[PDB]
Amino acid sequence: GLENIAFNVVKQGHFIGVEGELPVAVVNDKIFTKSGVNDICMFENKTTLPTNIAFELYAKRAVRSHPDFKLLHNLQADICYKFVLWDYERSNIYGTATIGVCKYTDIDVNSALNICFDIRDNCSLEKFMSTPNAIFISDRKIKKYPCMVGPDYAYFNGAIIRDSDVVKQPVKFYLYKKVNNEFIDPTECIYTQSRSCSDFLPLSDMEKDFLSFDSDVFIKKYGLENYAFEHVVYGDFSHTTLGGLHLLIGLYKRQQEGHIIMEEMLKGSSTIHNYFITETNTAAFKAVCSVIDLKLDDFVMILKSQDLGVVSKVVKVPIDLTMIEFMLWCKDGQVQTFYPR
Amino acid sequence: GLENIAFNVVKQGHFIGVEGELPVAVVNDKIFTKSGVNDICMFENKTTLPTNIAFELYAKRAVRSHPDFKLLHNLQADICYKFVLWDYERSNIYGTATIGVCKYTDIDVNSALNICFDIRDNCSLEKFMSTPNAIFISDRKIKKYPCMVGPDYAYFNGAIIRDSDVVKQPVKFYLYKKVNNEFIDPTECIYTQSRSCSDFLPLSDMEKDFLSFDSDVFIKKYGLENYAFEHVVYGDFSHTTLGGLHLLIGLYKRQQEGHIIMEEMLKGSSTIHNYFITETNTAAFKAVCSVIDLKLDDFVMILKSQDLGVVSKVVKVPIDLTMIEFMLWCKDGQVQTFYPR
Amino acid sequence: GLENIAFNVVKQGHFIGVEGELPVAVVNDKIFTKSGVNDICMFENKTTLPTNIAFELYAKRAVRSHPDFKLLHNLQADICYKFVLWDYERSNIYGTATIGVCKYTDIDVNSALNICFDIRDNCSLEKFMSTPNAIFISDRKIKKYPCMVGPDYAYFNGAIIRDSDVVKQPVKFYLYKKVNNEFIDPTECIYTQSRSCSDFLPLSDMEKDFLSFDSDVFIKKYGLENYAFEHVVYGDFSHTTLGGLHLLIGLYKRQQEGHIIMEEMLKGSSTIHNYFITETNTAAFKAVCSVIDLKLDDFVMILKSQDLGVVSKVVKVPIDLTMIEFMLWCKDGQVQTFYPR
Amino acid sequence: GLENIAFNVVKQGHFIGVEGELPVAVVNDKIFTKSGVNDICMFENKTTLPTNIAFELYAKRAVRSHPDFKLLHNLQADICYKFVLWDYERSNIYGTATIGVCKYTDIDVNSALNICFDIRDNCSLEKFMSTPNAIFISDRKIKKYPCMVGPDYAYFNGAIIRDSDVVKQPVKFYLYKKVNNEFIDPTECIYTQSRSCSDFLPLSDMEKDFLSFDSDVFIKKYGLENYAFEHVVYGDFSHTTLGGLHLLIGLYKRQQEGHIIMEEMLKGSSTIHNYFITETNTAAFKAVCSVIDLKLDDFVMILKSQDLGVVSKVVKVPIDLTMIEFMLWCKDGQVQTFYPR
Amino acid sequence: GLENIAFNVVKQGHFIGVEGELPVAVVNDKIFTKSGVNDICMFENKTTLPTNIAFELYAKRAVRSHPDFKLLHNLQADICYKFVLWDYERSNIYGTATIGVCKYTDIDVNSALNICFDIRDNCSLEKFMSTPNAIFISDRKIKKYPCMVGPDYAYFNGAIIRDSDVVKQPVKFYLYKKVNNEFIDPTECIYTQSRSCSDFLPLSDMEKDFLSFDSDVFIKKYGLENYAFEHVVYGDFSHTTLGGLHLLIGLYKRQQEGHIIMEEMLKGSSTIHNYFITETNTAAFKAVCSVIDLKLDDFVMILKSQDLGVVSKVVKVPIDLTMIEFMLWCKDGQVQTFYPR
Amino acid sequence: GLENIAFNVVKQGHFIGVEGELPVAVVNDKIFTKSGVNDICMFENKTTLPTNIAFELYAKRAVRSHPDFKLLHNLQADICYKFVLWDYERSNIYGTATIGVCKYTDIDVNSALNICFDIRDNCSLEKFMSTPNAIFISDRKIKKYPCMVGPDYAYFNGAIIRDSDVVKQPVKFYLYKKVNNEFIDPTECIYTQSRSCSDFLPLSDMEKDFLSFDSDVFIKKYGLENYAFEHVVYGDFSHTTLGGLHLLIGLYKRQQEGHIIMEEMLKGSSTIHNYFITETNTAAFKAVCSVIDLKLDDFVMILKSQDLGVVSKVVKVPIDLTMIEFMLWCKDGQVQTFYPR
Repeated sequence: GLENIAFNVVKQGHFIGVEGELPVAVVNDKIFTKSGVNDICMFENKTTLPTNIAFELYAKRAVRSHPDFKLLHNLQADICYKFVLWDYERSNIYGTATIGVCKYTDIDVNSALNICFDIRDNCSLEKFMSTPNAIFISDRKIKKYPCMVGPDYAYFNGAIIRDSDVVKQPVKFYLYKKVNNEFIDPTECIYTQSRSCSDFLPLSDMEKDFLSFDSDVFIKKYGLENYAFEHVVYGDFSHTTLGGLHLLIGLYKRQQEGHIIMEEMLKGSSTIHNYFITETNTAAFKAVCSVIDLKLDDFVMILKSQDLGVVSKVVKVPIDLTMIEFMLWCKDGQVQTFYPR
Repeated sequence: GLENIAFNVVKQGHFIGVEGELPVAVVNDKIFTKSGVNDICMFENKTTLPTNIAFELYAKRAVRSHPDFKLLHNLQADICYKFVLWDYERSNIYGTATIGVCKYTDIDVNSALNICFDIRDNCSLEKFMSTPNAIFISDRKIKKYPCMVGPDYAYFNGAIIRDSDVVKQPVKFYLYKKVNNEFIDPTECIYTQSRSCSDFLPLSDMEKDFLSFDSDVFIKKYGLENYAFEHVVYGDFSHTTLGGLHLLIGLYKRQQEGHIIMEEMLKGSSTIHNYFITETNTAAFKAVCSVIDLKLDDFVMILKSQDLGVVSKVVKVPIDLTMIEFMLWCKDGQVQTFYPR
Repeated sequence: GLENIAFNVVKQGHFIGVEGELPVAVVNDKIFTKSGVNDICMFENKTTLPTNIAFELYAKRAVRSHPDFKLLHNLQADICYKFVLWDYERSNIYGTATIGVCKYTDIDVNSALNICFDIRDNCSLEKFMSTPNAIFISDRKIKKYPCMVGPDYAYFNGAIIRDSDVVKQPVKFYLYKKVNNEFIDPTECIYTQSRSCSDFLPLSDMEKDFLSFDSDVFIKKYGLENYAFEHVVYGDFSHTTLGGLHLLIGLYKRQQEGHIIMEEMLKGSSTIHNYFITETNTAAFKAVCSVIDLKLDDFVMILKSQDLGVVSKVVKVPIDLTMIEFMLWCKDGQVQTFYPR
Repeated sequence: GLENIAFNVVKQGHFIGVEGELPVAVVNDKIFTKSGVNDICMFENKTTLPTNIAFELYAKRAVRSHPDFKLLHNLQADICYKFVLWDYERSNIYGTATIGVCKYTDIDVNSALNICFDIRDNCSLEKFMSTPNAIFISDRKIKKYPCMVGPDYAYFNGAIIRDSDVVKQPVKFYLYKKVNNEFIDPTECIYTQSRSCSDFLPLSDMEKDFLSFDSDVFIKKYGLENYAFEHVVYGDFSHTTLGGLHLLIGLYKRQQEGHIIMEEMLKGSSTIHNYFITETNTAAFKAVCSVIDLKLDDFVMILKSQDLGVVSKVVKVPIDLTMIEFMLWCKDGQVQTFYPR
Repeated sequence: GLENIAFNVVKQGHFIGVEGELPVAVVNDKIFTKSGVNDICMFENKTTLPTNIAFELYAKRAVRSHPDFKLLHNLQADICYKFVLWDYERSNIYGTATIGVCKYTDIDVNSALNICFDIRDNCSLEKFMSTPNAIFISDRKIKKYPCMVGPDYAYFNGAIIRDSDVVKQPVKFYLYKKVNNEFIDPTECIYTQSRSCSDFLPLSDMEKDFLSFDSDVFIKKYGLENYAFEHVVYGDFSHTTLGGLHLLIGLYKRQQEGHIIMEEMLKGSSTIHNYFITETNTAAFKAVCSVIDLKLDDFVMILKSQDLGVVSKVVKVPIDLTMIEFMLWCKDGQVQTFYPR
Repeated sequence: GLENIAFNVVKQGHFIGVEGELPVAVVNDKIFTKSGVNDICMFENKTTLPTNIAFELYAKRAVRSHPDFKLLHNLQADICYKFVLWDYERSNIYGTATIGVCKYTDIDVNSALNICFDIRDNCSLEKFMSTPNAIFISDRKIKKYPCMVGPDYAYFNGAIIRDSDVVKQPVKFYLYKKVNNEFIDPTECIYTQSRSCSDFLPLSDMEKDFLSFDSDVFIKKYGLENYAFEHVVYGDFSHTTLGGLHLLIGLYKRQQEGHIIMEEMLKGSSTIHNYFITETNTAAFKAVCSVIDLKLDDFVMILKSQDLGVVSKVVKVPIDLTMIEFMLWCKDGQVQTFYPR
C-alpha cells in the first residue's frame, strides 16, 4: 500500500515492487513523507483522483517510450492493459480508469472499450489477438496484418525522442486496431511533429531556410507567390485581428523575436492546438488561432494540391491517424487563406 | 500501512495486526473504501492531523477502560507510552504526539515530559520505574508506593462506566506520579462525576430529593436556609443576566424542563465547564456560566465548612487531583453567591 | 485580531473587547486552539467567507433579541449598522457585508442600500434620522412617526421568545422604514408565527382543539364544512401525490404521528417554507408542498372572507409586512383547494 | 447545467427539466445560492465525486420506490439504465458511474457489466430484452419468465415502506436477471427485513412476545430450551467479551433499555451488518458482532432444521437472493452458539 | 451557466455569448472538463471567490487595452460598469464585486462607489455623465471637460503595450473623474513606466547610456556629482545593509549581472514596489528596498529641482495621478540620499 | 497575532515586532490581505502546518547567513533555539516544532533533542554551554573546544554565498556538538559544494578544464586513464541504462548541452541527491542516478587513494560531517565504476 509506494519512489525512483515502508502524510492535494526531522513533499495532485491514488498511478508510470498521446486519442484508445501512461505536461494519467494497476481504479477487463495493449508486456500480444475491440502497439511488424506505421518520433518520460541509429528505446512503432475482431486498414497519413515554442528543431532545408530568410526571398525561392504565405504561415500583425498564423513553424519563428504572448485554454498533446494570441507591438490579437505542426514541406505539398479556381472548399487531409479539415479560400487564382476548422 | 489498517478496521473492527489490504481513497478530510460497486466513507477527520494519520490513530485506539481525561490533564500527562487514547466526544486523540504507535507521529521516548504508562502493557511498569518524570495507571495497588485512588467511575469506548460487582473492565484505578524519580504523595481529594444533561443519574438520597422536590421543601429538609441554594444551585432566571446555576445537577434539573439553550465554546472532559446559557421564557442569559458536577452532598459539605462572617474569600478545594478555587461572597451571615474561577 | 478574538470567545463567551491572546490554527473550514496538551475545535465554518472571518463575525454576533429574520428580509434590509446578526439554524450571518464590525467585510456606510439601525446602539437613532433609505428597530415607540408594530415574539440566541410580563429582553419591536428620507406608512398585517415541528405550542383554543380532536368533530364545531379542511389543513395521504397540507399546525399534527419524512431544500426564516414530503404508510409524496405557519384562527378568518362562487382567484393578503398571494380554487360553492404561490 | 439544476431543486424540489437559472457558488464540499441578501447552503457533498456533479446526481435522483440496495448488490447490479438511485443514509449514489443521466459520469451502455433496467422508464423492458447480462425490476409479472419475487417492503425517499392495500408506490417487485441472454431461475429464499434500532416494528406474534416477555417465559413458550437463545438472541453481557447477540430483534430489544453503544464501521444496506458493541453496565464489548435482521420465526425455523448432534458445521441458507453461511457449534445435543460469517 | 462558459472558453477562447455545453467537474481550486476520455484542467483559482465564479469572471475578461491598474487604484476606482478587468500577474479581477457581468457577484448599480465607465461599452458615456461619483476612460477627448491625459503605454491581455503609429488597440487614454457631479482638475503629473526586470527597454539616450557606461563616466557626463547617484541609483553593496537602489533602471542594470535575489511580499501593479533584496556576493541585504520606475531623465529632473542647502525635506511629487512623497537628505551641499517613504 | 504579522510583513518586509494590523483572509492554503479594493495573496502553504502558522514561521525567518541545511541534518539537529530557519527551495521550516518563536508550535525547551544554538542570539552561548545535547553555530572559535570548521560557503536568504574579503554576513562557521555534556571531536572531513545545474561556477583549474576540454584531452592531461572517468564522471549514454554520471560537475557539463531531463523525487539540501534521468537523444535512462557535488580535485584525490587491485570494496569517506559510503569496482588494475550506495 501507500507507505510501500512511497518507499519505492524514494529508494528506487518509481514503483518496482520492492519491499519497505516510509511514513506518509496525505494533506489535501499533497503527499508528504517524514525524512529525518523534516516533512518532505513527494507529490502534488493535478488530477481529479484521490491524492493517494494519483500518486500511486504516477509512481506506476510505465517508464518506456510510446506514441505521442495525440495518436492514441485519435485511435480512440479508452484505457491501457496492465500499464498506465503518465502525461507530464498535464501531470495526469491518460484516461481515468485502469486495468491491473491500482485496485481502487482497476476495472474488470471488459469490455466494449478500445483497450490498448503493448507488446513489451507479457503475452499482451496473445491477449490483444483475442480481444474484439482493441489497439496494439509494437516495436516490430506482426506477420501480415494491416498496419499503421508510426512517425519518426516518440514520447518518453516527458520528452519527444527522434528516431535514429543510436536510440535505445523504440521510436518507430507499428500500430494495429481491431474494431469487431476485424483489422482496420486506413489510408496512409501524414504526421504532425509534436514540437513546441520551447523545443523546436527544423527537419528539412526548407524549414532551415524558413527560420532564417527574409520572407520575400523565401517565397520567391520556393514559388509560393500564389499561396498566401505571408498571411497563412508568416502571419499578419498590422490589423486589429491578428491574421493567419496557422503553422507552428511560423508561430515559432515569430515568438522567437520576443513580442508574443499566448494562452492555451485546453492544454495537452493534440493534432490541432488553439491559442489566444497577442502581438505586443501592434496589439494585434486573435481569441482562437488554430495551429498545426506539419513539416513545412508537407504543409506546402497540401497547398499545391489545391484547386485555386474555387472560392471556398473544405479540404480533407489524413493526419495523425484521423481526418483533419481545413478551410481553403481563394480569389483571382490565389489563396486568400487556409486554416483548420 | 494504510490499506492494511483499512482492512483491520473493516474486518476486525479496529487495528489488531492481522494481514490484508483494502483499496482506500483519501479525499480531503475523509476516508473511503471500495466495497462492491460503492465507495463507502469510513472516517471523518476532526483532527489537526493529516487525514490518513488521524484515521490510523483512531484504528489503533486503545480499547480498554481508563481514568477520565480530565484526570490525566490535571496530573499533567503529556503523552502515552505505547498506546493512544481516543476521545469520542472530540473525535480526536489525547495530546498530539505519540510513542510506539504510529511512525509519523512517534517521538523518541527520551525527553523530560510526563509520560503516562499502563499496567496492561507488558513491561510498562518496569519502564515507568526507570523513568524520572511520569504517571502510572493500574488496576491494582503496587506494593505500597504513595497512591492516588481514583473515583468510582472511568471512561470506556466513549461511555462513563460505574464501579460494581458486574463490571468486566477495571473502574477503580490506582494512579502514581513520579517527579525527579520520586513519587508524589496524594492530597486527599473530592471527585467531579463526569455526568451530563443527556446521561445523568443521581448518586445519593440528597441528589434524588433534589431532582424531584419543590425548592422550598428541599432547602428546609437539609437546613440550607443560609446558603443561597435558590441563586447558586436552582438558578435565578428572573433577571436580564442569568443568576448563579454553578452546579451541574441544578443545570440538568433545570434544562430537562425544556426551556434552556446551551453552547459550550470549548469542549472536552474537564473539572470545570463553561456554558453560554439562555432561558427561553425569560430571555435571561449568561455568556460564561461556570459549572462543576460535584456529588451534591459534597458541594453541601463544602459550604457548611465555611465562615459566613467574611464578605469575600477565595476558597481552595482539593478536587480531581488539583486545587480548585471558588469565590464565596457573603452578607449578614448568609451566602450571596458561590462560584468557581 | 484573530488570537485575541479566540481569547474573548474562550474566556468571555463571545467578543467584548477584553485583552488577551490564545494560539490558533486555521485548518480548512475549522478553527482550533491549543489548550493544555490538546488541540480543541472552536468553530466550523458553514459560510462562503474565509474561515477566520466567519469565526470573527460569529464572535462579534449581537447578543440581544431582535425581530425574526424574515421580517428583516421582507422590509428589504440589506445590511446592519455597527452590529451583525447571527442566524443559528444556518450558522451564518444575515447578509454578507458588514458595517463597523470587521475590517475585512466592512463596506463604507455611504451607498443607497437599506441600512438597518438599532436603538440599543448609541447614536443609531440620529444616524437613522439622517439617512434617506433605511430601517429602524426599537424597543419603544419613537414620538409619533408611522410605525409597524411587530408580533408577540422575537429571535434571541437561536430561540423564539414570546411576549410576557417575565421577559427580560424586549420582544415587542417598533419598526420604522424610510425611503427617500420619507417614512413608509404601515399596512395593517397578519403575522406568521415562526414555529416548527420540534418547537410548536398552540396559541388559541381553536389551535388546541385542532391538535387533539377527531377531524369530523372539529370541522363541525367551527363550521368548516364548506372549506375543505380535510384537503387543505389535515392533508390527504390517500393518493400518489400528497394532497394539500399547506398550514404548519396541520403538518406538525400529522408528523408527530411518526410517519412523515421532510426535506427542506432551502433553509432559513421565511414567511413561506417549501418541503419535499413523503408519508411512510401510503408512499404519498409531494416535491413542493408550500407551508405557512399562521395562527389557525387567522387562517380560518381569511377563508371565511372569500367568495365560494368564483372557480379561481389569486387572493392577496398582507402578512409579515409584505403582500402574500394564494390561489383559491372553488366548485359548487365549496373550496376545492387553497395554497400559497 | 449547474444553475439550471439549482433552479429546479429550489423551485420544483428536484430535477424535472424546467427552464430557469439561479446564481450558484461551489465552495469545497458545498453548494450555495444567492437568495435575497443571503448565501444559502443547498448541498453537502459526502461523495468521492466533484461537488457540482454529486449535487446533480442528487437532483436527478429517481423519486420512486425500488428494491432495497442490498438486493441490487446481491444480484450484482453494477449500474442503472437512464436513472440513478440515491442512498439517503450514505448521502451517495448506488455505484459510481451512470448511464444517460449526467454527461460527466455517463459511460457508454455497451460493456459486459450487469445493467439494471426498470419498467417505469419507457422502452427499458425491450432494451433489457436485447441485452445479454442484466437485471430487470418491475411492478408486474412479465409474461411467465423465471422470476424472483421480492419481499413485502421496499425503499422510498430514504424510508422503508411496507406492502398494504393503501400503498401508492409499488412495494412488490418482480425481479429478473439475465446472464448470456439467458434468464436465471430463482432459488426460493428468505428475506432480511431492513429494520433498525430507531425504526423497528414487530412482524409476527412470536416477535411481539419476544419484545415484551421475560426470557425464561418465552424460551419455554416456543420450545427453545435446546437452542441457546440466551446466548444467541438475548445476548450475554456477563463476560469481558459480549457473547452472542446475532439477531437484530435481540439487539433492538436490548439497546432500547438504554445501556448500549454501537459503532458501525461500514455503513449501508446489507444482508449482514457488523457492529462494535459495548454494554455500559458491565463493560462487555465485542469489536465485531455480526447481525442479521431476520423475521424471528424464520430464524427459529432454521435452527429447528438442524442436527444438534454435530459439534461443528457451516450451514448454508438462501437469503436476500444469495447464499448466506453461518457457523453452528453444538455440544451434548444443544446449541452452544450460531452466527453468520 | 457553468457548462456554457466552459464551452465558450474551449470553442471561442473566452466568453462571447455563444451557445453549447461541456461537462465540467469543480474540484477544490480547479476546474476540469471531460475531453474525450481525459479530464483536462481549464482553471486554477488564485482568488478568494468560489472557483466556479472566478472562472466565470476570467472567461469574461474584457479583452481590450486599458490603463495600467496602478492608475485606477490611484483614482480610487472601486468597481467597473458592465465589464471586468483581469490582472494576469495576480490571476484575479480588479476588485471583488461586479456590475452586469456575473449574477453571483453583481451588485446593484448603486452607489457611493467610484464607478469606472469605458467609452467602448454601449452608452457608458451617457451613464457616466449622469453619475455623481465616477471615472471615465476614453480613447478620445470629450468636449471641454478637465482631463487627465494618460501616459505613452497601456495594459493589454497581460502585457504592457507602447504607444506608436502601428498600435491597433488604443494606448493613449483620456481619463475623467467626477466626485460630486463635479469634474476633478489635477495638476499635471509625471508617470512611472510599468517595466520589470524581465521586460525592460530604455526610453532615452540617458537610459541607454546608463545601462552601458561605467558609473564614473555616466555621472561625469551628466553633471551628477552632487546627486549621490552611486548610492541612490547604482546602489551600494559593500555594507551589511544594502544601500540606496530606489530607481528601477538601477535595479534592472544590477540584477542583469546575475547576483541578485528579490522577494516581493505584496505583488501587483503599483506606483511604488518594495523588495526584500539580497546581493549574493557581498551578502548585502535590505528588508524593504522601495523602488520606483521613473524615466531616468524624469528622476534626474526631480533631483535637480531640490534645494541642496537643507538637511532633511519631504519632497512631494505628482506621479501616476497621486502625490508621492520622497525623503531627501543633504549635507555639505550634496544629496546623501533620496528615497520613497 | 495574525493581523499584526501581516502588517509587519507588508510594512517592514518580515516580522520585526512592530505594531499595527491589516485585514486578512485565511483561505485553504492561501493568505490574502485587503489592500485598497483588492484581495492580495501574501502566502501559499507548502507545509503540513496550519496555513496561518506556516505564514507566521515564514514571516519569522531568521534573516542572517547560516550553514547549509545538509550540515545540520548530518549533525542531527532536531530544533532551533529562539529562531527558525526557512528553506526556500522547499518553502518550509527546518523541522516541525519550535522554541520561543510561535506559541502554537513552541515546545518547552526540553530536552533529549539536539538543540541548535546560535551565537548571534542573546546568551545562546551560555545556554548551549549548559545544555547536555546540543549544536552550536558561531562566527568565531570558542576557546579551546574541539571544533568542526565549516566550508568556504554558506546559506543566506535562499542563495549560496561564498567566503571572501567582501562578505558582510558570516560565511566561515565554527560548529560544536555536545552529546552528553561531552564535546564531539570528529576526523577532519571534506565538503560538498551545494551547487546546482542552474547555479554552477567552477572552483579550480581542473574544474575549468573539465567544463571546456574534450574528454580524451582532459583524461590524458591529469593521468586519469585508469580511473574510468568516461563512465563515472562524463557519463555514458549509448546504452539502455544510462551509465555512471555520479559527480555533479559531470551532470552540469552534460545538461548544459541541452539534451537532459531529470526529476528529483525527494527534494532539498543533501549530501547525496538522486535523480531520475533521461538523455533525450539516445533515450538512455536511469531511475536512481546518485550524484554528489564534490570539488573535482577532491573527487579525484579520493579515487587515487584506492587500491585498484581489489574487485569490490566499500569505500568510506568523511564528508559533510558524516561518513558517506561509495561502492568501488575494479578489474585488470582499473576502476570499472565508483558510485554512492
